[PDB]
Amino acid sequence: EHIKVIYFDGRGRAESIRMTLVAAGVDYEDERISFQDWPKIKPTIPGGRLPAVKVTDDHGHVKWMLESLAIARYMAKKHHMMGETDEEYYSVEKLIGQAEDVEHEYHKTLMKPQEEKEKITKEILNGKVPVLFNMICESLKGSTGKLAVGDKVTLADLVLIAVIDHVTDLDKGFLTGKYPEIHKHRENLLASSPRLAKYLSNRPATPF
Amino acid sequence: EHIKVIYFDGRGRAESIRMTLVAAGVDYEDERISFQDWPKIKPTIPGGRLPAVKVTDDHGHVKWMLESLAIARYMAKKHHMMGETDEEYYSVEKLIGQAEDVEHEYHKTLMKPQEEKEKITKEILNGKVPVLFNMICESLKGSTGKLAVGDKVTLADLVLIAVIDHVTDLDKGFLTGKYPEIHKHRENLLASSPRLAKYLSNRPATPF
Ligand SMILES: N[C@H](CCC(=O)N[C@@H](CS)C(=O)NCC(=O)O)C(=O)O
Ligand SMILES: N[C@H](CCC(=O)N[C@@H](CS)C(=O)NCC(=O)O)C(=O)O
Repeated sequence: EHIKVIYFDGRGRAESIRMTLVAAGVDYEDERISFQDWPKIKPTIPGGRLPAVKVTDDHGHVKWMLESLAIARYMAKKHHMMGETDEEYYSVEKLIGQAEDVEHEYHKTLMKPQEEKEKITKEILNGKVPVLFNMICESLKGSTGKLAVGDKVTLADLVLIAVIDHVTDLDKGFLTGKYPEIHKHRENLLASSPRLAKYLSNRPATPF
Repeated sequence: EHIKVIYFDGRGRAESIRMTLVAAGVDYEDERISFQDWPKIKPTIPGGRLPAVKVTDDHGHVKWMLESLAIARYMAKKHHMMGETDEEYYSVEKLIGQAEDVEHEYHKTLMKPQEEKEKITKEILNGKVPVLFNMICESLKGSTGKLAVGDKVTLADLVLIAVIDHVTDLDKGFLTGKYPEIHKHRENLLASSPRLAKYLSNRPATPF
């Protein structure tokens, strides 16, 4: 396959797909569309929303895939990153759901005036986000190994770090001197996946 | 197992779990907590949020499961309702993600004054919801069989009908004389699963 991941110039909903490919050691083309260009390109993407993944073989030819975490789960399943037992699969999905709930809170701050955004940010960071972080902590403590689920990288690990990055977008100091399990998880992940370590260190800085 | 599904007296986030058990032919206890009682019960549920599923064997004894769609996916996997091939698994997850996006829009109307709720409802039903329904329609048309993914019931079918029910909560007339693929899907599902047909006909009416 030639794999092309098409998204805006940000982490956003595409980051789980990028990280999955990176962790699995799969080469892909990272196609990033400027907001100025999007209205021109939107008519050409099946469904008209991003991310979309265009997969080209050489036999038939083009296949389009939509729906970010459907794509990520499929790729993760192909590469043995959705758990090794049914119980691990549940644990992966549980942490994904918890992480997605944090993402839902973060999403409230997007496209808001630089005044209301500050109000929403304070509300979610002093309200639901700490509650979800406590659940995430409990989920991590429940692991049988050094990563989110056992000792092998799963999609849960990647979803988790992507959402934590959105939290630190809102408040760079949110985890400073706090949440040792979250820090340890990231350290353990980076030690476990040099491909991901390299990718994260070379990743362009984006606002979302 | 004795399985107890614990939720508020509504469909909400528990409905995917209930429907999965029903479709799979698994008996469970449906424990519904009144809002008046919740502050009293909240301290006793691991994580303090619903739904939670309490599973009792007779050997060890109690296991708690959290995170609605993690629970639903695990139960669906155990009962061969997550697709028969990797490509079907992707299709299941794709329709789940699309359906969940409709649910996200619906969620905006909850706990709002009976004036702003009417304003949000109009906005989402004339905006993003029709766009998502078109995607859902395309996903259904893509099926190799009579249901959402092939000819066998999957978790995608159940998530889909649960979210459509939330749409018709907002506007009872939203699908009247429209969206023939959505109607056909429901008819096909009910013909395919007499257990679900019976369950839906006997289900108590709830506001969410
Ligand atoms: N369920 C989603 C939603 C994708 C989505 O909401 N895409 C947005 C950007 S993250 C978009 O393409 N909006 C621009 C537009 O619709 O014109 C997914 O995760 O793939
Ligand atoms: N990711 C969720 C969230 C569960 C959730 O938001 N629960 C709400 C009701 S749907 C709740 O228990 N709120 C009452 C409270 O937190 O005190 C799941 O699907 O299980």
